[PDB]
Amino acid sequence: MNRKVVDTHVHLLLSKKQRVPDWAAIKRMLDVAKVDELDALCVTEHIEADGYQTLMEGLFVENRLPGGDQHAGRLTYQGVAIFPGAELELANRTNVGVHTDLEGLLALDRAPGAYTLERLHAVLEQRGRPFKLVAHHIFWPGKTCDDLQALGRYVNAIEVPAKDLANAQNYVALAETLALDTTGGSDAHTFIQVGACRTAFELPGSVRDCTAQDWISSRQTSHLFTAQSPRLVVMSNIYRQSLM
Ligand SMILES: [Fe+2]
Ligand SMILES: [Fe+2]
Repeated sequence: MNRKVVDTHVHLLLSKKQRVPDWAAIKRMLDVAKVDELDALCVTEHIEADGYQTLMEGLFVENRLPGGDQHAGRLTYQGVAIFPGAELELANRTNVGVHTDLEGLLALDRAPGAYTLERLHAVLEQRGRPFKLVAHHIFWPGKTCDDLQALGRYVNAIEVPAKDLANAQNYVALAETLALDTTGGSDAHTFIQVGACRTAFELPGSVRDCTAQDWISSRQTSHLFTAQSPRLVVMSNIYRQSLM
């Protein structure tokens, strides 16, 4: 088998109240992704973010990322691919990672809680375009699910979140119960946390760069962390506290 590693949950905006992408801060995050030997990053920015539209067009449309490289509609930074995505807050207040082509992502309702899981799935199924849905940090307080039965119908993977690794067993056990794949995502909002949990998957055929579509279509995915992962999350928290 051949193997890619991707942080499937990354925020390139520090907060949803940020108007303009801070390119210097983004660069810090990609530098760390390079050091930490990630193959790719999924930008699951909060769709309701003030700066979501500017961020997404800036990255993938207006090619405005300093140091960014765009070949055949694929955005790399020093070899590290950058895949478009969105994090949505659903009607029951859970979070889902949405991985699809940029056209779809820009066409979704952006109001917090605008979709149920059922409707999100229907609307994406309605398009004739590949997509992947990931249940984010499903045991996190304020983000728990009242219907884990329906989750299994509509979602493709359970995320093992970097920020909740002390409880990783629960996420793995839930994925097993539902016969779903797992992902690892960091939910990094700063350079410090990127890659703290990551996703491994096999790409069929010859060694090549992973595309967004290759990730979307991948199955049998799993998560990866280290004993030093929790520390990344704590240091990222201290850093955010210092900025206030
Ligand atoms: Fe956030
Ligand atoms: Fe997130």
